[PDB]
Amino acid sequence: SNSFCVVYKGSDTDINNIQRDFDGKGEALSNGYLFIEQNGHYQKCEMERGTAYLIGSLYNRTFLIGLAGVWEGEAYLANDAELLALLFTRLGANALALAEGDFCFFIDEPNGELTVITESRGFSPVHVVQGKKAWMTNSLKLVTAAEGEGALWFEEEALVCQSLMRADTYTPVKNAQRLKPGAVHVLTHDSEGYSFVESRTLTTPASNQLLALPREPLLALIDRYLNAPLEDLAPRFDTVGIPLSGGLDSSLVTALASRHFKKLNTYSIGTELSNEFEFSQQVADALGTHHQMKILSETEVINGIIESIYYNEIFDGLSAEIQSGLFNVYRQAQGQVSCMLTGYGSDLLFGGILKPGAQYDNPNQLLAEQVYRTRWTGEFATHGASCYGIDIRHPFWSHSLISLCHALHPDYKIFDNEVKNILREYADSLQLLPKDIVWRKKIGIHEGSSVNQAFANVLGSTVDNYQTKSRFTYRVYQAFLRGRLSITDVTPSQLKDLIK
Amino acid sequence: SNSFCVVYKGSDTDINNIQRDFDGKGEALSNGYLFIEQNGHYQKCEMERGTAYLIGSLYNRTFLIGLAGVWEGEAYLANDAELLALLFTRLGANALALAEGDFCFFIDEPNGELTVITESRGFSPVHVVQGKKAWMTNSLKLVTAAEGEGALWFEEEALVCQSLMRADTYTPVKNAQRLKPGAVHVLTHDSEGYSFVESRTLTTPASNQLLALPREPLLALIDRYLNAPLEDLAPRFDTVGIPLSGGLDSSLVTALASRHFKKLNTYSIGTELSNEFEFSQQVADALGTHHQMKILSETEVINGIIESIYYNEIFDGLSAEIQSGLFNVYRQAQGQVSCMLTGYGSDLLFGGILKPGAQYDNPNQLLAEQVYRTRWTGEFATHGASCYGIDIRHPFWSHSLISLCHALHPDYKIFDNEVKNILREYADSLQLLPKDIVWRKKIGIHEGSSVNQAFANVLGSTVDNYQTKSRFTYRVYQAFLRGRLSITDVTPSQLKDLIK
Amino acid sequence: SNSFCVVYKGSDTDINNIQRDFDGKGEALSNGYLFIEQNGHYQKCEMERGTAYLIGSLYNRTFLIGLAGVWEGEAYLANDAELLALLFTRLGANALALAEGDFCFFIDEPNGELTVITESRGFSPVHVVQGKKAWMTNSLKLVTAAEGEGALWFEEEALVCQSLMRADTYTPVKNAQRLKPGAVHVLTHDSEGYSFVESRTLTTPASNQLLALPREPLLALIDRYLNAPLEDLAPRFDTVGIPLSGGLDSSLVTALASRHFKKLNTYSIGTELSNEFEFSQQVADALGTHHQMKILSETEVINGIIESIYYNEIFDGLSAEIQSGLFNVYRQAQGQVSCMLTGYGSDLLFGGILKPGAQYDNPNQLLAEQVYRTRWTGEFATHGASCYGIDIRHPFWSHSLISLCHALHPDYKIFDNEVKNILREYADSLQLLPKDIVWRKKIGIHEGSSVNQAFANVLGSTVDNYQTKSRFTYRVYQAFLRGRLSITDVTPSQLKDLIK
Amino acid sequence: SNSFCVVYKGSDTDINNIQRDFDGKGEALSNGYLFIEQNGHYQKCEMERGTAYLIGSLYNRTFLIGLAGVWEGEAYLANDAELLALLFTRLGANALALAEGDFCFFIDEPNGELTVITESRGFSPVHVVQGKKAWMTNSLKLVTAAEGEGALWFEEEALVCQSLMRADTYTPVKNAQRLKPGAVHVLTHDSEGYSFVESRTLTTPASNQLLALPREPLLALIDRYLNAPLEDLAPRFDTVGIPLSGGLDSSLVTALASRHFKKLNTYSIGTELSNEFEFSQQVADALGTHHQMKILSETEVINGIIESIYYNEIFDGLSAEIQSGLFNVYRQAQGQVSCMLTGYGSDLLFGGILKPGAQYDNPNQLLAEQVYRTRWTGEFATHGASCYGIDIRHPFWSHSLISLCHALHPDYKIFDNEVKNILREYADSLQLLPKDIVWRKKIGIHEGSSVNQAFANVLGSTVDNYQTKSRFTYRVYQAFLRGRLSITDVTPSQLKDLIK
Ligand SMILES: Nc1ncnc2c1ncn2[C@@H]1O[C@H](COP(=O)(O)CP(=O)(O)OP(=O)(O)O)[C@@H](O)[C@H]1O
Ligand SMILES: O=C(O)C[C@@H]1CC[C@@H](C(=O)O)N1
Ligand SMILES: [Mg+2]
Ligand SMILES: [Mg+2]
Ligand SMILES: [Mg+2]
Ligand SMILES: [Mg+2]
Repeated sequence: SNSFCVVYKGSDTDINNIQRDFDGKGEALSNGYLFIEQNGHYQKCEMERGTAYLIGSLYNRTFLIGLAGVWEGEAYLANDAELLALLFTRLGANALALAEGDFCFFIDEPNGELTVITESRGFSPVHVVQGKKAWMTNSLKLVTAAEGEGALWFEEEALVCQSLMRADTYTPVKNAQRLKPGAVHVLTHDSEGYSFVESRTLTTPASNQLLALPREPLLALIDRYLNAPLEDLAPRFDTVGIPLSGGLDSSLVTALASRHFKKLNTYSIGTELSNEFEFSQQVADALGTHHQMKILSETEVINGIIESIYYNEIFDGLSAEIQSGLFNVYRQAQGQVSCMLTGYGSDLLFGGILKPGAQYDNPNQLLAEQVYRTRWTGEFATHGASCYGIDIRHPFWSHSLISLCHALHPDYKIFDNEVKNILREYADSLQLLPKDIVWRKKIGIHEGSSVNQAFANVLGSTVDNYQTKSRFTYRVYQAFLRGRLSITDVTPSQLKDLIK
Repeated sequence: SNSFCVVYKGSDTDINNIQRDFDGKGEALSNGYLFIEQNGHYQKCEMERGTAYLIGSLYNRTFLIGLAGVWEGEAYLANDAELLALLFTRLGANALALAEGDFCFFIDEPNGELTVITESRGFSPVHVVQGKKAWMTNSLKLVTAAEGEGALWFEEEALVCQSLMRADTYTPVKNAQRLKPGAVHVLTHDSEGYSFVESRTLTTPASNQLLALPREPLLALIDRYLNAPLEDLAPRFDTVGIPLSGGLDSSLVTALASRHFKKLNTYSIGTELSNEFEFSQQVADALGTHHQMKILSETEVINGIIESIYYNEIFDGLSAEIQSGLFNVYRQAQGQVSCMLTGYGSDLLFGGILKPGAQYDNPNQLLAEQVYRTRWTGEFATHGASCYGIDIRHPFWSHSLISLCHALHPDYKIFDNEVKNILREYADSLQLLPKDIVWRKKIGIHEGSSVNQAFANVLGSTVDNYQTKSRFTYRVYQAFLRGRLSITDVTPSQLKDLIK
Repeated sequence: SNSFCVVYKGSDTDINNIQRDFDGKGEALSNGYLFIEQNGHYQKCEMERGTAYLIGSLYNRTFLIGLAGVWEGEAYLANDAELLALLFTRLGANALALAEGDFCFFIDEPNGELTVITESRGFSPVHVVQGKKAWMTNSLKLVTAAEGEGALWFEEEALVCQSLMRADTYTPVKNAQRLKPGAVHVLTHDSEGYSFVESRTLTTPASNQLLALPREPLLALIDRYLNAPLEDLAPRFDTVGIPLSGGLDSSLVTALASRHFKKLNTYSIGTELSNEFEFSQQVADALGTHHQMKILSETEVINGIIESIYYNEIFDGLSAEIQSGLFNVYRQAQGQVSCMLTGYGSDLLFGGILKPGAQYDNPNQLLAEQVYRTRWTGEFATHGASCYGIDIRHPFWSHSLISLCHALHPDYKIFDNEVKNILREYADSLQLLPKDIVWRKKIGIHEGSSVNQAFANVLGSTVDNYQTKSRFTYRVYQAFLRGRLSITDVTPSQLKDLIK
Repeated sequence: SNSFCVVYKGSDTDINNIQRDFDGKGEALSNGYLFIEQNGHYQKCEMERGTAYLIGSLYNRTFLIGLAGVWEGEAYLANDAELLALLFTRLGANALALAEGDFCFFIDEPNGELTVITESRGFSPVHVVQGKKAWMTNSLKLVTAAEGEGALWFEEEALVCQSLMRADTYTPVKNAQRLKPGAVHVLTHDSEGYSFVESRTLTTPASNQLLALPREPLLALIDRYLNAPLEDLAPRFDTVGIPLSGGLDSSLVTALASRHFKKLNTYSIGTELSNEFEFSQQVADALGTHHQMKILSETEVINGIIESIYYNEIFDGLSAEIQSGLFNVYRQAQGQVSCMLTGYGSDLLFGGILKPGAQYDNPNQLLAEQVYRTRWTGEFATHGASCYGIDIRHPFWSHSLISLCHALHPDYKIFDNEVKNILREYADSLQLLPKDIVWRKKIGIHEGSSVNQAFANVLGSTVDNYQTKSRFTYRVYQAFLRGRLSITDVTPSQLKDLIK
């Protein structure tokens, strides 16, 4: 309940099929139809070139408004679509890469042509699928629901789940195309009516020359970009949820959140094999939040994996494994909060994944690759949290912080047998978090809870083997997208066949 | 002996593998290498944006020169690349769609990214293959020769040999994309080095509203556009070859050729099952040409098929079958001529594939689909003829004629129990061809020679079943491209395994 | 009698005021009015971005249709406006610089903001005047007729008649702007309603490197480009008028015209003792044409000068002097022919204005300089010949011929004690003109009839002083544009009052 | 800040002639020279298309850096040139309209073509003069100092000292064009070397619909934007000078300035007739600033007028008269402060120029026209204060604040019996100024000090006839621009010697 899709030359027919298995509302376009799920947000506005549609949400309206406001006072009362329409017409499509959010902006032009701009981080992945008709969706399952069990053609698993590094346009669906995040696309049709996408990147590669930014300004920038999101979310939502791990990043977000929201709800998960409760409880107490822990069973851990696969359409094993915890937290917080903040991604920007004390020829490059990889996995899809009535946000994943850190001088990421140095300095400068927390060694979600082990135990493979895990995930991935498995009646106990 | 390829960030190494199975030379680019087959033509030009390359040949230089000459005198002595560069900078990339020929234009810029423009008819089909490295080639086999037998991933034949109509960007190779003919493509790379193709069509769909062009002006245009091709080649050749069938179109081309060249070599093929030799001899006598006839055995018919597959990289059954006769003609003319003209495609423009006296709701739409289908088959590829030292030209296939005929009022294509009415009237005003030829009912190459029946006999199927024929063609296609079969040691007798 | 003007937010009074002195009609536009004289031509076309207007005529429709025909069959029946719209939407504004004619193309966008494109040779000069309201016209007299005598401000004759070489955007009207020929202009208004012309040139300076184009190809191009303008005129007009001087160029046009038209009416003029009749008659008989010479009187010579100034809005001394002869020829045939051809401008392309035997370091530069001068003078305006029911045409002044000669090798224009060497070899090969004509040394219109002497006499100056003669021409130019004088009522009184 | 100029194909003579009257340096360019005064500021950056130059100063670097930082971390250390280059190549030329300052950005293309972008407020006016050579400067007196007294051709005082409504591109100099502020200008040269300015506005008119922005949001916006300019000057400049009149605005600034800087030096002026020292003093106490009043004699006042005309090249009577007070304040602060803040322009944004209690059909339209009027006057010129070693700043004149007030709902600018209502309400909340001050009343510079009276007394005319006052200003203006008068050598006789 959050996704959308559009079909060219489509009618109510093709939509009714979708609506059968998914609830949402249809809407006609000049030459097609637009389907948007129940909990889906959207806005529209008239432009000289046609009607503009903005599907999804914006995370930095404040910044965008401030920008448009330089030349148009009507920027302060503009709805999302009108806001982006102002930037589009004044600064060209490239300006839309400045926007953050799980959005998709497109213009329904009279000539039947669709001009679409995809968000640039992976919050709202969009595919153009060639079925009986051409479909553009941010949820591949919608297409199957409309044209049938065979609509989607999947690639061989031997080819799919083997490598770990892919382009941000990679997709295992042969009869489909993954639109590049942060680019402009025009959906045209040639003389014989065949679909042809014309895409253009909205952002060129940033320099890789070390950024020797002085200490004081750096700290000011970090404080500013981490609080910017929270200040945006401050107005609405009096209460905010936070998956607490007691880790540095998740804890730092809670600290900052304490100064922006009235009430805070912290959640923790772990298995019978291990948990981080001791550290999270320490932060919850220090901040006096409505804390509550939970020890997930094996069945729960697996259910979390397959839920992220279904909802965020993840086919990568590591990603699905990492999401499991988060998905159980959403389930634990359902009905308690409507907004959640995380510390997800910080380790990829400040050097958390680097081994303390180890030597690295080019640590920044190592990190950049990971930042990039999150573009196609589905880790950042928001559909999952949405179906639990949650608007999941990741404060660290902002354009400004990512760009700042992209080539930030390594000495701030790894120095003196430490990691995330500058982030630690900033964290305790807040005088809100306990020293053991601020200086805790990094420990991942799937690691600290031993979810990686629980998963390996059910697949009967070594915790290290992520290719065997991907085989499984890709396997259920196709099963869910082919409609051969309904999220409603599915249990890990009935997936033994997909194991061997 | 005419194809080419480019590899992003490739050394002489990646080329050595190719120059091992094929002949040609490799030149280095800013961030890559360019391989050009032994008998392949190409020119270079220095632009401000970088070094421009023109690989292949131009068919309408005279027209392009006359255009560029409107504002720049140097157009009269510009090489092929410099000529297109003038159009490029003066009228934009769209101006290159005005060019005809088996060419590929591209600019190598310092930034590393190349801007390429593909010819717009299918004379030089270009693919972008994602192997160990990104490859752009107008010959897929070259990539196999470069990285191995597993470089190209082929789709399931059940999915490929089904539908008859395909988009002009269709390709059975999963890890490759067929570049749209008549479009501009910029080959860029993102922050992580991954390849991304930004395409934009150079031409939009023409109008489908009936073109009620008065009789006389129409006849003048037909006289003009059919001769222009011959007036371009006249100064470059004294002798010309012509696959003659005694049909209306190839005979009309011969009549014209006799007025532009010194000697004419007409060739005719057939099987022991049937032939059109009778009609062919009439035209040869009337125009007094150096005529030659040849009966083909089943082995030669099949050999002509698998050759068109290998050289023009054709996987379609009907196309491979049709090319058989032509490929046998090339062998017969080898060493006798260096250029050939045909009447190929005329039936797709003037109503020839229409049934005399039959009623049609939308004849032009029917013809248009056929015209379009030629874009992806490889039937217009030139490599085959080229390897036989022949520059193959199809006079009817010019931009002006195709566009003129696109929506030409149907009463000129089918009327009074006749077809190709306007064309027959035109060929008549020439007073050079016998009436029985000018008004002969149309009969295809694969039909009049019963090649269709012979092909059916070996596959043990029915003449009409081009689905089974495609299975065979796609089958050898895959074998040839994977390098599993060699054109030097392949005979129809050793391919019985692909039939079962 | 074929001019037009456009006024932004004009009222019906503006139009009525104009109609008080000039017959015609006003057509309301989006946010203003468009006026066109009784005998002015104009076509319209509906575009996506608004209504396209094409006022004037096109001289090379055949060539333009051939260009558009490459992709749109409807190009064969498109009106001038539709034809230019096809080129505009397909190849950009730059494509419109490829058309020849005394035209003006503009698009009326609902927002009141029109986009205008001017022809690229000066055949139809266009100004943007800032009176009470903003005007756009190809006739300055219209603004006066509409807003009054004090509408146009003129610069001191001390600054106007001084320098001889000016930019093609030069205008002696301080409150007007001469739109650069061959450029796209966007007429906009800022937030406070002030006019702002955003212009952009559609051409780039051509190369000045010597063109070593061989003799055969060169003669073939001369034949093509010289005969092409006659081919486009053969259809209509059975009888054409030709001002014949007996000069090489005018005679070459008569010979060539004799093989394209049915009836040729040649007209020659001369003053007292100074005439070229002997040579004109030779050609008239050598080609058997309807010839008729007429001796001009003192008053008639001077009147031709004031008429060229009134109609063509010429303020340049030499220009008016030269135009004097042609204006007498138009009157000589004000009802016998509807179309005239001339050899005007030929000397600026082939070196006629060069001194035989003389040595030049850069003759082409000297010539190109003169070619450029004709852009602002008003020599190529069609108004005058129009008001006489004649369609004035100059075969030599085609984009192709001009561009060819631009840097053509000097040995073809001046060599071995001769000039226009290649042009003469061409005429000679026609075996249609007497030797004494093919090699007759260049003699200008104003020189051969001593008009340059007659004009000087009435002013009491020297034949060489054009700075003084320009002061006179500038005097009447101002007078006429202020309506203070009438082309029909030019009494001797006011004449002398203009001498000084 | 300090004047500069560029001369196409300039010679060393030109430069040395300039250094003869004005001290500075000249750096060679691709095809010309670039001069800059001793106190002139400029930075360069190597671009792909050429070398970029940023002459002047940026006032909103932090904001521009916050924009570029979204995609390029290198923006945090880029110089002014590099920073604009970052925005230019990523968001196009339109992006440079988002920057505020007395700057001029231009790119020296290797071919000689110069791409120039002008600031969008009139802070640094730029002209393109056509004298012996072609020039581009922000000081008309530089071209004279290099060409001679006859460089600049001025228009008759009849069409200058009259009209009150001028376009932002208006200039009294006939042979000089005023480059529209907020636009990109490309200085081309056609095939014959003649100059041609191809301009294009970088902004579009903002909507004129009433802005119904609620109270609280509006107040925050006023606060943020009024303080933003001060946060940019906080780091440097420990001390700041503020011309305090005692009015609502200047006082409010002094108030907000006290919460940012360390030491505030307030200055006030007036005449024998009267002054605002009373109110001015109250503010000096409430804030405890370093306030010194100074009465101006008959001279000094008339001197501040001729000073503004020389340095700011102001020719508008009213404009000069207003700047008269500011200049006298600079001299009173020279050596003591390096930066000054003013409440200048506030009345044009919040309605302070409107008559309290009066009814207006469209009060924002009147205000907008005034705002616009300041674009061609020279009021915001910084050259004047610069020479006094002072960086003059006007906090109210920001793109955001201006854009906000443009259509702000009138009830905020004039309700019941008040004006600047919302501004007054804002100042009140600050709790730093006395009631009688916060709710004072509109009182101009030339008014509060009877400066308009003194100026008038020297001309004999009344204090309302600004046509005679402009008559005087326009005369000295021309005198100075010809060097016929010196800034220092201003004989009290030469005043009258002006036929005045
Ligand atoms: N046990 C747990 N309870 C609640 N949320 C958890 C969790 N383990 C992981 N998460 C969620 O997943 C995200 C993942 O984080 P990690 O990369 O391990 C981050 P961490 O919390 O930042 O600590 P670290 O950097 O010290 O390892 C966190 O920001 C957190 O919101
Ligand atoms: O019209 C003008 O010249 C400007 C007005 C006069 C007062 C001045 C100000 O708002 O500080 N602007
Ligand atoms: Mg952790
Ligand atoms: Mg046939
Ligand atoms: Mg002559
Ligand atoms: Mg005041």
